[PDB]
Amino acid sequence: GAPIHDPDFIGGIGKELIVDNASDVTSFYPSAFQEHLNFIPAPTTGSGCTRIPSFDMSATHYCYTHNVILSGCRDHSHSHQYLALGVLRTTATGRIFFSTLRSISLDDTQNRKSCSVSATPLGCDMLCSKVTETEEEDYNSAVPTLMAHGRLGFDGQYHEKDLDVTTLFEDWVANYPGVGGGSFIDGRVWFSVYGGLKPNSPSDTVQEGKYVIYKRYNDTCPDEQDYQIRMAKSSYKPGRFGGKRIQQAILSIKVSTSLGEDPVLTVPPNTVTLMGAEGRILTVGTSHFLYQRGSSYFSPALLYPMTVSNKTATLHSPYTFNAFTRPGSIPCQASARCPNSCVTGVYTDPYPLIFYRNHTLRGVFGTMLDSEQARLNPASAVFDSTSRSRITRVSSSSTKAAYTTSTCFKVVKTNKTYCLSIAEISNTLFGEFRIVPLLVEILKNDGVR
Amino acid sequence: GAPIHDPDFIGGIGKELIVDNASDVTSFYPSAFQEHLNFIPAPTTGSGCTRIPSFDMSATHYCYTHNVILSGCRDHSHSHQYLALGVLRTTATGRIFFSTLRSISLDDTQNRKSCSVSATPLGCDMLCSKVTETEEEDYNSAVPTLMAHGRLGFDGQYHEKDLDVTTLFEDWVANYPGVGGGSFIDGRVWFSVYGGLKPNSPSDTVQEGKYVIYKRYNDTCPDEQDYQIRMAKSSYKPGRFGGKRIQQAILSIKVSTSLGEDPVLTVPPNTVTLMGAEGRILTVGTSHFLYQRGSSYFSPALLYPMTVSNKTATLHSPYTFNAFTRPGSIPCQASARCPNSCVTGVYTDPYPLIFYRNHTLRGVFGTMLDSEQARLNPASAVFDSTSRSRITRVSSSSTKAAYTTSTCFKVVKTNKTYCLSIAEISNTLFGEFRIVPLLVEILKND
Ligand SMILES: CC(=O)N[C@H]1[C@H]([C@H](O)[C@H](O)CO)O[C@](O)(C(=O)O)C[C@@H]1O
Ligand SMILES: CC(=O)N[C@H]1[C@H]([C@H](O)[C@H](O)CO)O[C@](O)(C(=O)O)C[C@@H]1O
Ligand SMILES: CC(=O)N[C@@H]1[C@@H](O)[C@H](O)[C@@H](CO)O[C@@H]1O
Ligand SMILES: CC(=O)N[C@@H]1[C@@H](O)[C@H](O)[C@@H](CO)O[C@@H]1O
Ligand SMILES: CC(=O)N[C@@H]1[C@@H](O)[C@H](O)[C@@H](CO)O[C@H]1O
Ligand SMILES: *[C@@H]1O[C@H](CO)[C@@H](O)[C@H](O)[C@H]1NC(C)=O
Ligand SMILES: *[C@@H]1O[C@H](CO)[C@@H](O)[C@H](O)[C@H]1NC(C)=O
Ligand SMILES: [Ca+2]
Ligand SMILES: [Ca+2]
Repeated sequence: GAPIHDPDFIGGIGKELIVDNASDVTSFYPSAFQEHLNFIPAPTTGSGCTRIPSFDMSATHYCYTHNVILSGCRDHSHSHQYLALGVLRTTATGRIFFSTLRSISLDDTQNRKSCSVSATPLGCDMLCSKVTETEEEDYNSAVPTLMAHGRLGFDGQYHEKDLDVTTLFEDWVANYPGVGGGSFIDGRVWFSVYGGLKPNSPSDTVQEGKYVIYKRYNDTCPDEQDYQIRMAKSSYKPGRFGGKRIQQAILSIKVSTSLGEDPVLTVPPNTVTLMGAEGRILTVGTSHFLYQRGSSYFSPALLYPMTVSNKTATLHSPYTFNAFTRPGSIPCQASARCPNSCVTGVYTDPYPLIFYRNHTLRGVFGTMLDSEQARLNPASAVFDSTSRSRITRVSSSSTKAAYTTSTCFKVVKTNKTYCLSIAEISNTLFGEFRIVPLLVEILKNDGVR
Repeated sequence: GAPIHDPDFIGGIGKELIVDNASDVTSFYPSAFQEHLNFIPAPTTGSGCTRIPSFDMSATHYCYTHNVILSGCRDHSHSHQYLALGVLRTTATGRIFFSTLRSISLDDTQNRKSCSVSATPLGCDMLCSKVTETEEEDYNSAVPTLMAHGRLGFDGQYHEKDLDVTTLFEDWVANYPGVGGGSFIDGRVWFSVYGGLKPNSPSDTVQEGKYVIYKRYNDTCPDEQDYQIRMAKSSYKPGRFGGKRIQQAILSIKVSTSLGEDPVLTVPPNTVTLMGAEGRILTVGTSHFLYQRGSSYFSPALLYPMTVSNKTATLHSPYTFNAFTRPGSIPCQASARCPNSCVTGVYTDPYPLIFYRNHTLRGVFGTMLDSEQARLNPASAVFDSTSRSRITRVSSSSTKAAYTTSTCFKVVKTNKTYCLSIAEISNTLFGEFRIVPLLVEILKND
């Protein structure tokens, strides 16, 4: 009942779970979906949905949030944001369960969207955008998107303060949290953000001519160099949003009793980051990572190493997991290998699981959508730079998915590793999308070699 | 003031759809699920369910009803009944859709259960039982189960009258509507009913020793006759309800502005009917049928021809569709071939579809649970006495199902035949049971 993970988990949260230098990475694999957790509420109505999940867990507690629609699941409809603070516990038999300490349903008149959450010492910090217009309409409006920093504390109270986006995002026409969780580092909470830049603004101008090409493993693009460069450059300005540059950014905010205190926006050079997209900032062991959704031409899961310098951050060449692809519209489908202009893909994050002894990330766990173009066929597996382990299908090849966010941990008492995969899924005819949490133990076949 | 279906369906409701004496019956088959109709409301909550569907459609309108549970789907928790009146329509494109014109959610303190609906000239008639105890407790309770006759009129108003069960069901310890739809015939509404009889009552005395054995096509039971007869006789008094005779019956009520007017309960002899169970009264063309759920040892889908005369009914030797089996617990599983005592099975009705020129029925459409023992794998198809056509699986093999009820009709304009299949189904990670309407066109390999 204590407001902290039960003793069995103490010391098994947020660290490098598996450190192997010999044993092959893909030798580890997910077992069957165990104890179907019930900490995530079902939709309030039978005709509504729960969508856009965000999750983050510290050494003492976890934070979770999702958006609820009462009728249908159309983005152009009123919504309510559900937010919860909880901890990991075990029953007398050892059964793992996520216990909620506090939760709140923000049912006011504000229209919060694309919210990300982070577990901080003060509770559960949330970054949301507040809008009344459509996304395409947002990028059409020169002014930035309103954003707010909120927090559900251990005392159950929720507080929030709107950020001064006029100045904070002066060079932006649209800006949203990346949905994936944020991370607490050196007294500040760090959230991945993305949106569009005001053409010719100081921020835009500094990105002119900047781009980067990430190639697939053992599958080079046939297009001529001059062509790829031309297309790579154009990937930052897709036709979907009228040519505005879609930019990746990182927002850090001081964690204290004053919400929204001293926000600082960092915009990495596009010679490192690809087109802006939904994302997540996470800390595993002593390393920090920024996951970026493959909304552009690059299909394999990206994990940009992230370093912190006071109130700002720096991203380095990303880790890539070639087999951990995502579905997308042509010419940016899962098998794509050439630079192109598109706004597709889906959020399916990879969680750092296996590392070398020198702390270099080697393998990750995640629930990919095993499909070429359509958003369907969710499947959990362990991935390394080029391969995929034995998989565990979430349901059927028909199952539709919109988001999957995974976080792994260890039960020190039994020394077993588990991975939680939260997925917004739906069946061809069982209603709208709804968020479902799944747990799997990470196994290792020894009778193999 | 029946709103009437669009002129495209006129003459295409409640008639013999396919008349053929040459073509192999199973040469006709369902196409892919043409559409996902929206006329059936989803559960009110994300953690609740909608269950026990009933449907019936007459020449001018259709009637539909289902039970709603707020939390979970435990057949015990408090529940409200949803009832609707609507009509068939088509968009300019010719897209078929069911339009609900009137509906009501009965949310009072009374627990209506196992309700059946019927489309009458005055609207939508509903027969329900009202209970304050489990089924087991009811059967152990000497007094009859309360029942009411209600109606949702074209004007949107709902009126209901409790029947005098103390007299009407004096020989019964428990009684419920068959869930399947009822039918309007000769000025009255007819509902299949089932329950248990009071031992030694007049109704029970007349059934004493009566039984009937229906055999599976080319799958003869090896048991010695003496043994088969003894098992058949005991199948009417299964252990599940303490040896009470589970009886099949039919209740007809005069359709008028006065609900529950002049009720008459017919109890067919058990030399014709098997153990009482859920069922439906259907009318196709000038013929009437009683579908009886295979809750006993007989697996193939049953359709007892039904004729009526002055408030009472008479059932005859049934049509049986050997490939249209249903899952059941052993020893009464889908493949069972011998008389046995059990209370299992599931409601999956067959709709009369293909007839001979002489009006004898030869083929039906239905969504069976393509399983041996577990209630899983709903699949639609056309069936004749021995075979099954190409099928159209509803979802996955692991999909659970609790009821399927089908009704077919024709779009006279395009002369195409379609079948509506309503099914209560659920899939592992997507929540409790939910009733979903499916529509398929009937095609032919010729
Ligand atoms: C603020 C916003 O509109 N978020 C939406 C994003 C963006 O439209 C997309 O990232 C722009 O490229 O797409 C989704 O994640 C998606 O496709 O499932 C739904 C989400 O609600
Ligand atoms: C009145 C009643 O209890 N009806 C119930 C029937 C009866 O139990 C059975 O037909 C006769 O005993 O079983 C179900 O169809 C079932 O299999 O789940 C549920 C339904 O609610
Ligand atoms: C297996 C592996 O990763 N080897 C790398 C090598 O590719 C890289 O060139 C070198 C320099 O950093 O570091 C390691 O040796
Ligand atoms: C194959 C076939 O239909 N044979 C029919 C039979 O079904 C029917 O009962 C009988 C009437 O006496 O006439 C024929 O024998
Ligand atoms: C579908 C089927 O099996 N039909 C056969 C039939 O061809 C055969 O003439 C008869 C002999 O008794 O046995 C039936 O079972
Ligand atoms: C860790 O060891 C691997 C072994 O190949 C090597 O590739 C990698 O560069 C090393 N990383 C560090 C930080 O030493
Ligand atoms: C219709 O024809 C079939 C087959 O010829 C026959 O078995 C059946 O008895 C006929 N029905 C009537 C009412 O004559
Ligand atoms: Ca704007
Ligand atoms: Ca009783």
